[PDB]
Amino acid sequence: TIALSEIVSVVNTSDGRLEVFGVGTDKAVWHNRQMAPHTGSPWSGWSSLKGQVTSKPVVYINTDGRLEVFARGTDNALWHIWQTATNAGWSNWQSLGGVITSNPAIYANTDGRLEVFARGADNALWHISQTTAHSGPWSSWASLNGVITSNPTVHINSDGRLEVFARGTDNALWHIWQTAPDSNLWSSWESLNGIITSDPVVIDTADGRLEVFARGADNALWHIWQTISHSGPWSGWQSLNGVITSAPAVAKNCDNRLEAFARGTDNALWHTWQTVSHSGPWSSWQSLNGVITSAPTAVRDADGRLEVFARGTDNALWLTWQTASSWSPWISLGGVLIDASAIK
Amino acid sequence: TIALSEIVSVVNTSDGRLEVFGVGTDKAVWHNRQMAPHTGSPWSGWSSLKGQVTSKPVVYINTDGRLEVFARGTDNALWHIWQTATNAGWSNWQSLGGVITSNPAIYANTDGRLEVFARGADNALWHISQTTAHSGPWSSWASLNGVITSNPTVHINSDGRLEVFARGTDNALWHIWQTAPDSNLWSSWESLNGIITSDPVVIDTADGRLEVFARGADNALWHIWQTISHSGPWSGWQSLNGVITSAPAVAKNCDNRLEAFARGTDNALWHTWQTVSHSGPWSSWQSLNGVITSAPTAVRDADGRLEVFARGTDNALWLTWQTASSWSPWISLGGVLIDASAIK
Ligand SMILES: OC[C@H]1O[C@@H](O)[C@H](O)[C@@H](O)[C@@H]1O
Ligand SMILES: OC[C@H]1O[C@@H](O)[C@H](O)[C@@H](O)[C@@H]1O
Ligand SMILES: OC[C@H]1O[C@@H](O)[C@H](O)[C@@H](O)[C@@H]1O
Ligand SMILES: OC[C@H]1O[C@@H](O)[C@H](O)[C@@H](O)[C@@H]1O
Ligand SMILES: OC[C@H]1O[C@@H](O)[C@H](O)[C@@H](O)[C@@H]1O
Ligand SMILES: OC[C@H]1O[C@@H](O)[C@H](O)[C@@H](O)[C@@H]1O
Ligand SMILES: OC[C@H]1O[C@@H](O)[C@H](O)[C@@H](O)[C@@H]1O
Ligand SMILES: OC[C@H]1O[C@@H](O)[C@H](O)[C@@H](O)[C@@H]1O
Ligand SMILES: [Cl-]
Ligand SMILES: [Cl-]
Ligand SMILES: [Cl-]
Ligand SMILES: [Cl-]
Ligand SMILES: [Cl-]
Ligand SMILES: [Cl-]
Ligand SMILES: [Cl-]
Ligand SMILES: [Cl-]
Ligand SMILES: [Cl-]
Ligand SMILES: [Cl-]
Ligand SMILES: [Cl-]
Ligand SMILES: [Cl-]
Ligand SMILES: [Cl-]
Ligand SMILES: [Cl-]
Ligand code: NA
Ligand code: NA
Ligand code: NA
Ligand code: NA
Ligand code: NA
Ligand code: NA
Ligand code: NA
Ligand code: NA
Repeated sequence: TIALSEIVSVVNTSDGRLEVFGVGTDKAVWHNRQMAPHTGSPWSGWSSLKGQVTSKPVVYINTDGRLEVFARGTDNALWHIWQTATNAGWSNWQSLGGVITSNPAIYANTDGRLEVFARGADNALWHISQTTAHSGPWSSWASLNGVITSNPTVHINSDGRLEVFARGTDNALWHIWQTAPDSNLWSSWESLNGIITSDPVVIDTADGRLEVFARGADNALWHIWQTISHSGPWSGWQSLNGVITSAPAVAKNCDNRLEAFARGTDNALWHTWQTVSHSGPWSSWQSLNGVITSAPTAVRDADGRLEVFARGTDNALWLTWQTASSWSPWISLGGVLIDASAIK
Repeated sequence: TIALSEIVSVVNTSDGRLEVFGVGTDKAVWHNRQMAPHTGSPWSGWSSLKGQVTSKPVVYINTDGRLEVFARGTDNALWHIWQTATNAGWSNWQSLGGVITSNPAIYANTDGRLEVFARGADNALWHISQTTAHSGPWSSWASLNGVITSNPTVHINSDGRLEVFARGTDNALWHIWQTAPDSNLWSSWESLNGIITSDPVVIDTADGRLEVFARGADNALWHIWQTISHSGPWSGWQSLNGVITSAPAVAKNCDNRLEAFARGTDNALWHTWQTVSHSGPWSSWQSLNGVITSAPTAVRDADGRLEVFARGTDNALWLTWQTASSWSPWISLGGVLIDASAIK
């Protein structure tokens, strides 16, 4: 098992609007979007992109600005749907085949080719890519091996190499990296040790270091980072303390200060942040209240403010954001969302 | 003629450091870089990358994080030098041939291929590109036609199409765009009218609109913008007032508020900014003092603060940056910089 998952995927569109993707009780993908590129914008309300998903749906922006959503189908194949034009209409759901046993994890190579990673029926990591920038056709599936017990997460290093993180059978954090940008040449799997009890989340620091966050065996928030830009060694695991009852979410403030969010034991949203400057000391854990039934999902909007989404007791999606002084009261975006995570 | 030019090219490196490129009295390219990814970092001091340039040297970051500098040679060919590895050492200067009669203008296509634009001996716009992402070999040269009387500037639209801006023989602002990302298919040249007396500068708004700034016939700062994301019509020319004695520079605050900088009649640095939120009303023009002998160069650092560089009366490069309350006193980074602009 893993800590309670994020229930939505969110992106900041090519025109600076937040757009959020979730799953309804009938297993269709629904989306909600800001009308205007500003904190506290009115929302569309939930509309259906249809489909029948058995994973968290994961949105990623092509290098031409077209959103593309990836999800496991009821046949355990990887399916996707894409905007036919930037912030315009959507394709039908189409199958990329395979058999996957995790949520998909997506990143753009330096050459604009999306690459998708997912656990397979053999519990190894598999991958498939666009063959040219933001375009089909897609490559054949292949495996990067390993034995995976969490959803994987991919990021890009500051030198353009993709790097993937996942829990192993020993509950350690393991990773594998491209040896060159845009490559099908990968390293061996290596262990970053620790004991993690959530999916890992990964982000790039202002200074081009990958930093991974995960819940520990003691239900504290732990993190580990590249000690120098796009390079080993890693820092070794450090505790940010707290007692968390969901996966953590991480985002960057517009001054690049990292900020971590998670559900506490009182089922409120809690957060801790780098103080003063990026890579500065972490704050005490503080409450943003609410009563939430999912991990929080954190994103920086077009005004450079963090906005956090979480499911409420009513299964609606609720929203709170940074203000000059503190954070807004929670407001409901309605809907009825389920946790469709392929790994729980 | 055009308003007094920016004398340096600056970028925020893949590891969050400012790195600035200028020209010395013996026509070599020199660079200065922050040691640390923070406002008020110590600087390297100026070191020579050698070469013999007859244009402003223009740095651009490859999609793999490697800096690449472009400049006209004494043979009027396009030359370049690149990092052999991200924030590591440099190649020798190598020729991409051609005959150019402007500073080069560079952008990355959505597919990671750098594309360089420059005026030719026929006064038309010419272009050359990497044939694969962040890699040689380079394409053949070809022309996009037009008749150009300023340095050109290129940007990317929020749908991935490159768009180039330049003054024409009628002193109007003209532009041309790719009809598809990564394409060799371009529009015809179209006039955005006006009368401009500086090089144009172009930036993308938080909400994915191109916005162009230029000095007008009345020596005020004027701007014009796409009315909707990656689309016409344009707004028509609007004055931001002021009386400026250099080209303007533009940068985005970390909340995406646009801020414009230019030399005033008192030879001090002046600025005007969007107030409250991105796309909000523009402020009064305010002084940041100094006595400057170049256009200012503005960049957002890894702490999300604007830093502005300008040549002083001593021909040293000086620097002032945003603080919580206002702006820092000017400090000198030394050196002896010339305006090597291929168009003056
Ligand atoms: O280029 C438009 C779209 O074409 C489809 O064939 C691909 O499967 C998508 O991944 C791509 O975004
Ligand atoms: O070679 C670069 C790679 O080196 C390894 O030692 C690190 O653990 C990776 O995170 C890094 O991407
Ligand atoms: O530079 C080292 C710093 O890196 C940051 O990314 C971490 O969150 C800090 O905890 C750490 O002290
Ligand atoms: O602005 C600095 C920090 O101050 C705290 O009071 C806010 O709640 C954080 O979300 C923010 O990152
Ligand atoms: O790929 C490394 C470098 O190779 C050279 O051949 C190209 O001319 C450069 O533009 C490129 O950055
Ligand atoms: O077709 C898209 C293009 O349309 C033109 O009308 C606009 O002037 C361009 O700025 C835009 O890139
Ligand atoms: O949305 C319209 C606004 O766009 C901004 O990018 C301009 O700088 C403003 O002057 C304009 O009012
Ligand atoms: O922070 C809002 C604005 O306030 C002014 O006082 C600063 O000098 C500007 O540079 C800044 O964009
Ligand atoms: Cl549904
Ligand atoms: Cl379709
Ligand atoms: Cl469909
Ligand atoms: Cl392996
Ligand atoms: Cl728990
Ligand atoms: Cl943004
Ligand atoms: Cl559920
Ligand atoms: Cl020199
Ligand atoms: Cl070389
Ligand atoms: Cl050389
Ligand atoms: Cl034409
Ligand atoms: Cl003047
Ligand atoms: Cl930055
Ligand atoms: Cl000079
Ligand atoms: Na955006
Ligand atoms: Na890559
Ligand atoms: Na990721
Ligand atoms: Na996740
Ligand atoms: Na950077
Ligand atoms: Na392009
Ligand atoms: Na440009
Ligand atoms: Na310029």
